Amino acid sequence: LHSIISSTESVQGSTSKHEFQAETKKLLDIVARSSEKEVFIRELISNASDALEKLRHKLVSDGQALPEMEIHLQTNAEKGTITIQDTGIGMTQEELVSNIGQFGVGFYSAFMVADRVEVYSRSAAPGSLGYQWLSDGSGVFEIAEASGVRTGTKIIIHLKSDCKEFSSEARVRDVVTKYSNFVSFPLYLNGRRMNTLQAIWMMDPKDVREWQHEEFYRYVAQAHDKPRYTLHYKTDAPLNIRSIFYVPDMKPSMFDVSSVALYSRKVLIQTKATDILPKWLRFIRGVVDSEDIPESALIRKLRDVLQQRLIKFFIDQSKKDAEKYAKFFEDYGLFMREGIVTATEQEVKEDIAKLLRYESSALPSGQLTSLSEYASRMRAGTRNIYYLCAPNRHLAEHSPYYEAMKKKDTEVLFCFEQFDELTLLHLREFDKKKLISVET
Ligand SMILES: O=C(c1ccc(O)c(C(=O)n2cc3ccc(F)cc3c2)c1)n1cc2cccc(F)c2c1
Ligand SMILES: O=C(c1ccc(O)c(C(=O)n2cc3ccc(F)cc3c2)c1)n1cc2cccc(F)c2c1
Repeated sequence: LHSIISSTESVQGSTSKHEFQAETKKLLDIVARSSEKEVFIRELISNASDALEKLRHKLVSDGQALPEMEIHLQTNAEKGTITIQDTGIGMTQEELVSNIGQFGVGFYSAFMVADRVEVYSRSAAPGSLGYQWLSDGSGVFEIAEASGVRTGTKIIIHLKSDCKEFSSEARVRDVVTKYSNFVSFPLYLNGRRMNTLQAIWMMDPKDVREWQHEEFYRYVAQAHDKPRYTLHYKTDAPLNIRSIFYVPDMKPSMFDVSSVALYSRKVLIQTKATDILPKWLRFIRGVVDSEDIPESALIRKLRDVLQQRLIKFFIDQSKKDAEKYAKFFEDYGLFMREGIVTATEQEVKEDIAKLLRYESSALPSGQLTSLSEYASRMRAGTRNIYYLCAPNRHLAEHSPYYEAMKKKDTEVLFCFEQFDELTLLHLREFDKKKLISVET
């Protein structure tokens, strides 16, 4: 076992009393009078991770050797406490007094569960002194210089009467595994290394190998096949997004017809995000991580950005490997047709419709075309897109209506899927060209 938490600190003098500022008091009042208490742990772990990253980047910028960089949790049932300590960059006295800002999120989270909070911090800057910070959540906090403070930050939470469950090792273990499994620094609970995983969505896409995606896909999809498609989407405008999307190699089953995990800086928000993607993209598996995450205007914005990017991805795949894309459309194309029918906005219907592939009177049997490719072949004076739904190519070609049209070179899409009729009825037009069935 490997533990660093113990009572090493002492205070030689008296404490200085300070009064919280008005809005901090008002938010402390809200917390006292107001739930999902367990999330204080994931917030504290996240701040510890940020403090460690700050130290690491600073030391690597210099030529300095790296110390042990770890996050530790300790429970004490006999004393009703939970403690977190990390060996990161710590806080100066100025910061401990210069108190939403991530110092604040860990703050209100802690007082959700605490009768009082006891903090020791020492900045990694050379010559830094250690400090004790104390508060019971009233309008006052106390600060005093402390000896025996390890570089970094230790937070001791003296738990409320109704929050003693967080002094149980097993309860805390389960909370850590639920929300904090992908934390990027070593994490220990009561001296035992927690088994945590690698957040590969945060890596630059060019550095993630196929075997890593295969392992991660099988984990997030709880699957045994490989992904037929992988999209690692990283952007910083207009939104922060680090995401990986997978399409299964297997065809969709009934389970897929009846999704994705949501994170924020490697902190789980929802294991199964409800509306992160449009419903028609529910066959996608994977992860979405956004620093911008508190239904909301933001979730709507994120969903629309991801929809556009995934449609672009599939368009680009049809260009990279048309035979592979044709199989994907055969296997997953009912989701696209569903999305066209259920979509409200004409622009969204036409975006999804860019993924449709059909046979054509102008192409060899078996060969597929897109609507935009059909449009590029339209002859001057003919301004509509013509189609015919039939069980197979032979029956379409021997339609008396198609036979007559053949005399004037008009291309006709041949559509064999039973839901093509409804899809094209609902699509109605594409790139300002009406869709017309050549038989009524
Ligand atoms: O959540 C934290 C917290 C937890 C772990 C930490 O390592 C730190 C820290 O020193 N940095 C240093 C950082 C430097 C950069 C950065 F990005 C994050 C950092 C976290 C802060 N709280 C909550 C508090 C509530 C009251 C008093 C406190 F002391 C509190 C500390
Ligand atoms: O009057 C007609 C009607 C009559 C003759 C037709 O050839 C068509 C047709 O399919 N065309 C006519 C064409 C003319 C030119 C062409 F290129 C293709 C054509 C296909 C429709 N209908 C058809 C109905 C179906 C359901 C309900 C109704 F009330 C309907 C009334």
